[PDB]
This record gives sequence, C-alpha cells and structure tokens, in this order.
Amino acid sequence: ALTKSQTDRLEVLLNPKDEKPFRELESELLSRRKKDLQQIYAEERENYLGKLEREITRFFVDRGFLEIKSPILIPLEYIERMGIDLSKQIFRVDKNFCLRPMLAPNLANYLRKLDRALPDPIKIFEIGPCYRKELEEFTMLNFCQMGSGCTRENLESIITDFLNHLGIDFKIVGDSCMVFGDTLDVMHGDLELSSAVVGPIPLDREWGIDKPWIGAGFGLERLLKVKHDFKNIKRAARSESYYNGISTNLHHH
Amino acid sequence: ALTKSQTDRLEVLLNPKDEKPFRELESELLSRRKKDLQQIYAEERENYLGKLEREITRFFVDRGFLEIKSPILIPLEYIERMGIDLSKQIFRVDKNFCLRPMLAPNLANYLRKLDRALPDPIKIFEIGPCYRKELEEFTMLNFCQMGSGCTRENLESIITDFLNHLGIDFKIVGDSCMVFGDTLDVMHGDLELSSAVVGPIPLDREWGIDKPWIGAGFGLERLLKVKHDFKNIKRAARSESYYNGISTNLHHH
Repeated sequence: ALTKSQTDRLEVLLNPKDEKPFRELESELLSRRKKDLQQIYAEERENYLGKLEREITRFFVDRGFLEIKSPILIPLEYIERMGIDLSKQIFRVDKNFCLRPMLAPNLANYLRKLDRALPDPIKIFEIGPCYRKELEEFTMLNFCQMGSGCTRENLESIITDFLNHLGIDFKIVGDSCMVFGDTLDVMHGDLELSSAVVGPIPLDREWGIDKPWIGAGFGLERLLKVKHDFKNIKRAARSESYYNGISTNLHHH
Repeated sequence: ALTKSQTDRLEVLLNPKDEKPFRELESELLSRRKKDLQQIYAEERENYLGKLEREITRFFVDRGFLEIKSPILIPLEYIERMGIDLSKQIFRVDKNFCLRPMLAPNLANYLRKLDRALPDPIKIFEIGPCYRKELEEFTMLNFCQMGSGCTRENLESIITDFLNHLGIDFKIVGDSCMVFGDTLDVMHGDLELSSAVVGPIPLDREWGIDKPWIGAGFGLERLLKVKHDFKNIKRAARSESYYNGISTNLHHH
C-alpha cells in the first residue's frame, strides 16, 4: 500500500512506455530516467519544444510563409481592441502593458503593414511564448493568409498538410470563440489542438484590415503531448521540473 | 533644409548599405525598402533573430551542450537569491513573480539537478527572452560548463570558437559585475557583446552548486547589430516597427 505522496512521486518518474516496496520502485525508475537523460546527452541534446518550433518553422517557411518575431510584452490597449473586456487571465506588466495571451494582435499589425509591400497573397506565421493566468506559460503557433485563396477549403487543406507532416491524427468540429466568433476546432480526441478562423470578421476594422483572411492557432505543448503520449501537459512545457518529458528531480523522496 | 521629423523619417528608411526634396528622398527609400521585403518574401523568409537562434543552437548542440528551455516567468525570490536587492529594472508579474532579467538562476537549478544524472563535465545552454525595465525586451544566450575543464583558458577558447563561427571580431577585457563579481567582458569596439565568468563564486552556495564552473552570456540583438552593421539596436529586436532591420512603416510621412 502506497501513500498518496508515494504514488505521486512514482507517477512523476514514470514514462509512457514503462510497463513491491516504494523505495525499490523509486530506485528502479530513477535508474531508468537517469539513463534516459544520459542517452539524450550522449546522442541528440535537443529540447523537444525547441526542436518542434524548428520543425514547424521549416514547414511554413518552405510553404511560403514569412517568419515573424514580435514583442511578447505588448500594450494592454491591444487586448481592449481585441474586445477582451477573460480579462482576469491577463498578466499585467508595468501599467500599460501585459504579457500577450495570443499572437493575433501583433500579426494583425504585420498584415496591415506588409500589405504596403508584399504581393498577393500575404502569408505570415509566428511561433512563441503566450500567457494566461490561472498552462499559464505556453507556446503558440499562428499562421495566417490575407488576400486571395482565403477559403475554408484552403485553410483546412493547410491544417491537414501540417498535421500530416507532424503525423498527428485529427478531426475538425464547428465551434465558437467569444473573441473571433465562429471557429473550426482541430480536435485530437477530446483535446483541442487548434482553433481556426475563416475571415473576415467585424473585429478587422479595429485593426485596419480590409481583405479576406484565414488563420489558425496551435498550442505546441499540446502537439508534444499528443506526439509523445504525455498524460500531463506539464511534461511538454518550459520547466525546471521536466526535460523532454523526463523528471529533473532525481533525488530520493 | 529638412526638419528634425523629416530627418528621423528618412533615417528609419535608410539602410547601412544605402549611399533634394524630402518627398522625393522618402519615395526613393520607400521603393528600396519595399523591394527589400519583396526579395526576403520571395527568397528566404527567415527572421534574423530566429535564424541566429537556430544557428547558435546548432553550434552548441554540436559541441556537446544540452539545449535548455526554461520558464521566462520566474519567481521573484530567484532574483533575491541572486543578490539583486537593479531591483528597479525588474518587471514584476502577479505578486510573487517577474520576467527573468537573466538566464543564470534557471540554469543554476538545471546544473544542480542534472548533476544527479549526467557524466562529467556537464554542459548546457539556453537561448531566449529576458527583460529589463527602462532594450527592455531582448534575447540572451547563456552557456555554462560544470566539473572538469572549467578554466579561464577553456572559457576563452569556447568564446573564440563561437565568435569565429559567427565571423565576429572581438577582444576580451577584465571587468566586474555587481552580481557575479570579477568578469571577462567580450568587446566589439565599445560595444559589450558578452560577460563571462570563471567560477566558482560565493553565490554558488545559495544555489546548491559545489563544483567549479564557467559560463558566458551573449545578447543576440547585439550580435545582429554587429553582424549587420545596424546603427540602432532596435533594428535587431522583436518589433512591429522593423523586420530584419527594414522599417515596416512604409506609409508616407
């Protein structure tokens, strides 16, 4: 009979592929996880979240999408202009700023600005940290297209080519967003990988957008969770407690 | 005779390699910058800051350093334990957190934890956003080694191989840090690219470190500034105003 604390400790040390006294169970698992880190150190040394970003960056750059790197610390006023009055989830910084809860506002600004320079259609994407209070720190991909070719079919076609590239099975279900309105949810079982939008929407006017557009947002930690069969998404996050899904706390309980 | 506002506007549109009425000067420059973006869109589509991260990641992974991705939002208490009582530069979040002003605390924790698993020497690095109030948002590389081989010579040898790889000329000058104590400053002219430290230091005890160590921190925006000959480092930052050093405001003044 294991205590709750003993069971939690073993669960942290347990890996999806893994298949008696507590101390002996812990020692066995600690041995396996140390060896796992040893092999990563000897043979690959890349972080899953960083590696996935790099693989996704390649996919969209190859497909003709411009790689964007925009501020993570953004004006609070951007949130207001997204119609977010959900406000409790916003991490406030200084007085007039916040940690971005989504990539959409910065990308809206880039779409409007790049429309003065780039031919039709304009295709851009960004990968990076986003924040939502009470995962609080996670990594989003947003891609979007503006101009011609901005149809439901094309949006679904891009999403399909992308998840086929990652080798992730999915389905699409109609849903809504209190920000974007009607959406397409990309589902893996009951886990939402993505929300996608077929523009235009009334919100566009507040951002100087006057062309049709399509876009989709993906959580990278959720993609890792599906790909590596993590039970707990915290295994896929920026962390001091997990590295590539392996516990970094290899002390004894 | 150009007004101050007219001169600022042209400076924003001017590129390092570039070499009469304002409106005609502005039109010429707007034409050149649009063409620049057009070529980037047609031919490479990678963001300089993202591309540099990827090139540096490859360098250190190839050299045997473990790639780390740790939280950007960190406990305020970490700052206190770094001896930072400079406190005005800290962006506070929620009540007990802040945006990390440096990568050192998270990497200290990783060094201590990984020492239970990895053979000697332990070599790790991280690239990512850091924050300092009043650039406020910038990108740092930190690499460090712990165990054997943690000598001044080796640290300087790594720094040299790294900047030779990037093709950046430099010199090293003795300096100090109110956090780390005596340091080695990596200088490009009067521009500090990096501060490096030959451990151990008394601060180590507060982080559970008991082995010799060496480390160095580099600002990626400063590396881009040198590499691309930017006069203004804001051209190298996460921004809505510049993309790969090119102004995104291609409206008319």
